[PDB]
Amino acid sequence: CPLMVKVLDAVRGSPAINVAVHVFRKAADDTWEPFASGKTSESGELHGLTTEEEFVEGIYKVEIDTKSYWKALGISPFHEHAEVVFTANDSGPRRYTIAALLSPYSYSTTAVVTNP
Amino acid sequence: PLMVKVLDAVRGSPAINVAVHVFRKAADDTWEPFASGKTSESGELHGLTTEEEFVEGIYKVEIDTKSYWKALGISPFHEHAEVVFTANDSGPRRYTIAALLSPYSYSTTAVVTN
Amino acid sequence: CPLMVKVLDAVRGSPAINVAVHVFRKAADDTWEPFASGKTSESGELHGLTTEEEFVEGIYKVEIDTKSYWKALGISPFHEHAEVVFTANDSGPRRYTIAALLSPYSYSTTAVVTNP
Amino acid sequence: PLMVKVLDAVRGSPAINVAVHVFRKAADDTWEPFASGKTSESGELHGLTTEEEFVEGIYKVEIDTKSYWKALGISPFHEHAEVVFTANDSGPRRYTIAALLSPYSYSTTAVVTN
Ligand SMILES: Cc1n[nH]c(C)c1CCCOc1ccccc1F
Ligand SMILES: Cc1n[nH]c(C)c1CCCOc1ccccc1F
Repeated sequence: CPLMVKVLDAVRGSPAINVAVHVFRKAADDTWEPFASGKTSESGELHGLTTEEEFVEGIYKVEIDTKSYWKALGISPFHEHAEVVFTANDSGPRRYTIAALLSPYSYSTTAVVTNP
Repeated sequence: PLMVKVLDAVRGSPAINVAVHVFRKAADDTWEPFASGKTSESGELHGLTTEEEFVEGIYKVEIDTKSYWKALGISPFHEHAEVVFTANDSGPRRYTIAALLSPYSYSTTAVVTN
Repeated sequence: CPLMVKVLDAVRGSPAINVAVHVFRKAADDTWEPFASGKTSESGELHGLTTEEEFVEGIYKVEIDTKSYWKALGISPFHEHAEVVFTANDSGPRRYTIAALLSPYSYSTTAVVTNP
Repeated sequence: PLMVKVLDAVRGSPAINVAVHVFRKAADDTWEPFASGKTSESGELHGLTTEEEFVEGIYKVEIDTKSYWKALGISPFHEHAEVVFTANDSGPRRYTIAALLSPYSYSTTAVVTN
């Protein structure tokens, strides 16, 4: 898949399941257009967000709904969300994995970018 | 009441002269400029706000990571790093937002103390 | 596999390939006995370290040879290695993934623990 | 010349009263005790060594993370967090080892300055 999101829970030592993720793409007029969305699976993964045709060059924002996740668990966290913003596909199509590792007051994120 | 600290995981150093913009969420859900500055030689940015001005609300701290890496001659992944949070009066009074930067990754934490 | 190690490179945005990993287990006499070893694949993964029979309860140390990795790449890093030390299987068999995300002066590690 | 800073990613606070042991690698490859202490109210441990004693070599900083979490009534994954590194005179002079703790994860960085 050209875009995959993986989310882990640093408190539980587990995938972060049922995490809402919203992806936006910056439009010609500088606003953030809704691009795709979904929820992580029981493995903490979200596949199927887009296609190689649809996933054209642009500036994309992957918003990971960490507060909704921590509060669905009955916990009060620090951040509203974790946002990951990046230019994609500007040297041709690539495959992107965005990983996030979550704690109530902290997160870390990395990208793995591969050329098919 | 608000401090930002930025570190460089490639060089093992403070991240110096990084632009940081702070925004407050307005009633209409847009982000309005609140505070900004450049990190110091110690990677810190102090003096952003005062207790009087830093009322409860949703704040966004945008760290211009892309320019930092480019100035070092390194191509990075992210446009910027964003830290978005609610300031809450029933919590401790001083907020430190720390970020640890790599070209394709970052870590951020909050230290909230009294 | 009951024990898997995944290593990522935060500088490259890629799996960390050809990373040596040594696993030790603490003996009755408090020394660190060699348990297993291997190298990460082109996906940054190392499988096949042990079997459920062999992977008994104990205190295990997963040593990730980060300095050898960064210097094989011609780079001078801060740490000698990254060590991950944990009690395993003390409530019965579990499956462990140890993940590490590497930079020259920093690393982060997490565990995912699942019950088969 | 050596400082250790420990933060808690669950509570958003310094990690207070954490035991830290520093070791120096001996000629025979064993680890010999060098310095130890407990983090302060600010999560910091200063006063470990002096410039005179902190010669080039391989050092290990062991942070007793398991006891910290247990005292909070949380079951953690790791026995401890280990940070192993070479002190090198041709590098800057002051080393700060920072660690950010969660029950099943930790992050560590080095800030080496002059
Ligand atoms: C370890 C870590 N991973 N991710 C983050 C975010 C941090 C904390 C940043 C290091 O904190 C320091 C704070 C003040 C001075 C020196 C320091 F190294
Ligand atoms: C170590 C780390 N710190 N911060 C981040 C972000 C990561 C990488 C997380 C990805 O790790 C996994 C990937 C697949 C399965 C299990 C895994 F733990």
